[PDB]
Amino acid sequence: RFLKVKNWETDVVLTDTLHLKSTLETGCTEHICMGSIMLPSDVRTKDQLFPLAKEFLDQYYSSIKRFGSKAHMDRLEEVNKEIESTSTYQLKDTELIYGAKHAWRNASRCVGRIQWSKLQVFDARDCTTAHGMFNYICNHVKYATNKGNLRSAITIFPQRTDGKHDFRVWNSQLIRYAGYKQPDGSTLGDPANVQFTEICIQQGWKAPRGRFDVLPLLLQANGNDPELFQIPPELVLEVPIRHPKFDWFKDLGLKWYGLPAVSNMLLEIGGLEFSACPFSGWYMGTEIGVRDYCDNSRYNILEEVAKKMDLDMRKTSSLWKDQALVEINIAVLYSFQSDKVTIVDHHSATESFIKHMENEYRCRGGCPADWVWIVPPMSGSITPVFHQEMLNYRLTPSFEYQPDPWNTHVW
Amino acid sequence: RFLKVKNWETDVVLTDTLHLKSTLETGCTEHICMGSIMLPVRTKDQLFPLAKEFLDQYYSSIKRFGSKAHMDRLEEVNKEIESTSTYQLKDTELIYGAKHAWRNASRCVGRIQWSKLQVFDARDCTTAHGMFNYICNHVKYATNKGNLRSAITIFPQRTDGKHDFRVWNSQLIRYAGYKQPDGSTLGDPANVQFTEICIQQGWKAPRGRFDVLPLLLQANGNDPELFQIPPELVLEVPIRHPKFDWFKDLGLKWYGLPAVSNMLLEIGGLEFSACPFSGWYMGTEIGVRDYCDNSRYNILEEVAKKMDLDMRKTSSLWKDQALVEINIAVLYSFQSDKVTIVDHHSATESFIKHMENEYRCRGGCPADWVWIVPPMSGSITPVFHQEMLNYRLTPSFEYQPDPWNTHVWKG
Ligand code: HEM
Ligand code: HEM
Ligand SMILES: CNCC#Cc1cc(F)c(F)c(CCc2cc(C)cc(N)n2)c1
Ligand SMILES: CNCC#Cc1cc(F)c(F)c(CCc2cc(C)cc(N)n2)c1
Ligand SMILES: C[C@H](O)[C@H](O)[C@H]1CNc2nc(N)[nH]c(=O)c2N1
Ligand SMILES: C[C@H](O)[C@H](O)[C@H]1CNc2nc(N)[nH]c(=O)c2N1
Ligand SMILES: [Zn+2]
Repeated sequence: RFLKVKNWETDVVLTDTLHLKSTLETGCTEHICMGSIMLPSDVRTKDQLFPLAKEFLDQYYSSIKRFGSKAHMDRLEEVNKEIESTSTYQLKDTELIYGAKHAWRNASRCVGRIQWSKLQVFDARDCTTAHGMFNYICNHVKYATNKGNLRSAITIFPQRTDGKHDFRVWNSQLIRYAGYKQPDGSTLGDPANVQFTEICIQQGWKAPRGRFDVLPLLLQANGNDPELFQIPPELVLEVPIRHPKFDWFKDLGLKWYGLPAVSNMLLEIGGLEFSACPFSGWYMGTEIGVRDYCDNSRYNILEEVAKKMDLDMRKTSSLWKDQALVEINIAVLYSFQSDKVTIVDHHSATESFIKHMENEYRCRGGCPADWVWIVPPMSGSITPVFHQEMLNYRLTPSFEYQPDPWNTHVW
Repeated sequence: RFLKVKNWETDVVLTDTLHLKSTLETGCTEHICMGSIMLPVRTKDQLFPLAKEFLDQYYSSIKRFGSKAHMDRLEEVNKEIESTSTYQLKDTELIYGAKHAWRNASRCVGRIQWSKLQVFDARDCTTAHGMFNYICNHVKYATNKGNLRSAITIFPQRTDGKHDFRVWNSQLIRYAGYKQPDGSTLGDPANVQFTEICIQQGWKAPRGRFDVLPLLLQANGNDPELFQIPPELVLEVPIRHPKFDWFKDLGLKWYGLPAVSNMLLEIGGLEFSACPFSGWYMGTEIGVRDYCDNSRYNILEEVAKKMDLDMRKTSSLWKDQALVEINIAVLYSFQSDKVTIVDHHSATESFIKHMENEYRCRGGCPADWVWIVPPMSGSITPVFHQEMLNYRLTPSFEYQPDPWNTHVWKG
């Protein structure tokens, strides 16, 4: 009930008590572990909402050292009145900022949480239309990009009411490249976005059918039909990918965007649901060089790079895939660093997370963490997180997945 | 009930029913996942149901469930338990049990081979000298001049827990480690404590960097005795690199036979506390973990020095570069000396084929993603993208405490 995690490289042992405050469920049971399942796990009635609000307000007033105070009881009373009356309630700006920052703090799959307290929160709860959503998102993108000196930010659109008036960003990330199925048979651009790219065409977009076409935004306000907008190209910071040794690398024609900005998640704070809450930070190099560039279901460039390196691709035991993989990831970090765009390598990011874990255990009693997601997709065991035992559990406020809107939209 | 796992690279979905036959617990609950935790005395009371369940499985596999042979064996075992408080496995049952303990080992990526295991019955052994002879014959059989063959040797089962057979070595072949007064370590830092025990027990240590440890063998609960494996039985591979001629001058070698000797084999409620088993290496076990863990031989720095990589910032990925070159050298050396080894690309591809086959013929395949995914180049192997279900089936291999912590010394 009071659990210990060991680091097997350093023998440092930490005691976790924070998990006892966990609320939601993991998908595991004592008979089966679902730790490697990507996605384990609907209006909220008047009755479930007030306990959720209480739990959150309890932790908020604790965090400002006003638990059991004047202002604490009054606020509890006031939200209790507002739920009984209005069947919902509205967060104070202070509570919203706290709730967003703690949703990031609680994201057990995120290695970048040492930065959790330095999040810029843009309150977009006064937004009513898709053009207004576009305006808020352009401002976010410009603020977060900051001429390459990236700054973490989240923009929070109005909360779900009765599930019929949902705000949704249909894109999975604010900035992604299009994908097209060729008549010749294969796929041009990003295969992961083929379905979404179609819904852009099959709803209005005129695609330039290229390999790195920044997709338009598909924005849904108040449950209406979504609308297309092009992000101003001057707001989309991109980085051409070259290698500090291989001059032929530029001829591969690779580039990537500077801003990782997740837009399809749901932010839960005190029982309230924010279905449109795009948030952004900066990349860890392996997200681009390992996953985006070298997954077989993505841009899948390993063979081409290895050929240009003239590696022995006859046998897997030559480790030609591994050699190319390293070089590709050297180039990504080199390109971003050269163009002065913020990026972190996996050695620095995971060392930071270990320091963050130790901070959280010391000052908070724990840190929920998903080892399957925290360990980088290359060189796992030479990063310190590989040797770190981690306990995974679900705290709120939280970011949660939600269905893709095209499968849900009453059109 | 049914459970589905998805491969996110291929979209292949599999359906697990085998998890319904799981009895033992995992460590997880609905509120916490313990999937990255390294480590998450028996009476007649509990023994006959464990025996019956094993014998039901055994006779089902031989298409004789409910037969007179099956019923007679259940009767015979029942009377043997109530009369002697234990029972003896037939040779056929022991072989089945050892093969299925391997088949059920959710952390083992090499299970495609599970049905080709050579089982050596050493249940007639009575002294540490007899154990030594059995272990020598195992090492010679399994080594097979470099054409490695999987094998297991099974010493007498536990009775009252005061007469255990134990191999005090964690592996049959391992290099000594010596703590120097200046704080540095010579040899394998992981084996320092065991090396000190051997020295205390009378071993004259050569005090080199690659000294094969003596066997420390405990029969029938007696004090352990020291034995030296004949050097002609210990196959070793000098490590060189196919392009870098300076790599040989690092003075590295490794042994050919990975032979785990500290686990407990549970079959039908019987506990075999001494059951060394061996296969052949996957390259990364040596090149990534043994050589490159900070807590092990830790050769990244000197290798990266001789490669003259930019070692000033981690974002040069000099650690990742050297790591690949070391792992090329391990595979090249083993193949050149015609010693069996498998690279992590081949091994993970075979595991996926094994897993799919097990889902079809058996209804599932328990697998521990955290251990199955290799410690370098994770996401360019197919297991990274494979959802897996972890649950505990018997027969099984289990951990047990190091015997020097529990042994009652006779003197
Ligand atoms: C500032 C630098 C940041 C870095 C380097 C970083 C890094 C990462 C990485 C590497 C992942 C793994 C996801 C994948 O492999 O696709 C991840 C997941 C995640 N990040 Fe962070 N992140 C950062 C900022 C943020 C911020 C600002 C938020 C929210 C305010 C956030 C929320 C999350 C969440 C919720 C996940 C898990 C999503 C899921 O379950 O699929 N991250 N992060
Ligand atoms: C034949 C080739 C084999 C290969 C390539 C192989 C590979 C591996 C690897 C890479 C691991 C992870 C362990 C680590 O990283 O230290 C492992 C674990 C394991 N292997 Fe296999 N193995 C093989 C044969 C066998 C055999 C013959 C047995 C038993 C009869 C076996 C039983 C196990 C068990 C029980 C584990 C779990 C270890 C633990 O939980 O600590 N393996 N194997
Ligand atoms: C479909 N594949 C599974 C997936 C995924 C996935 C889902 C998310 F919500 C999510 F935030 C991420 C991380 C991407 C990311 C986001 C931020 C802000 C920074 C960063 N450096 N990286 C990844
Ligand atoms: C903190 N580390 C704990 C550990 C460990 C550990 C324990 C085991 F029982 C075990 F079999 C292994 C795998 C070694 C191995 C064994 C075989 C037969 C083949 C192979 N290729 N490799 C590793
Ligand atoms: C099946 C498995 O859970 C899946 O491939 C996971 C593994 N770990 C991951 N880790 C990160 N950071 N991102 C991912 O998309 C995944 N995918
Ligand atoms: C903390 C974590 O469970 C631990 O470092 C594990 C991770 N995965 C592993 N995987 C394998 N194959 N072998 C190991 O020793 C480990 N160690
Ligand atoms: Zn679990």
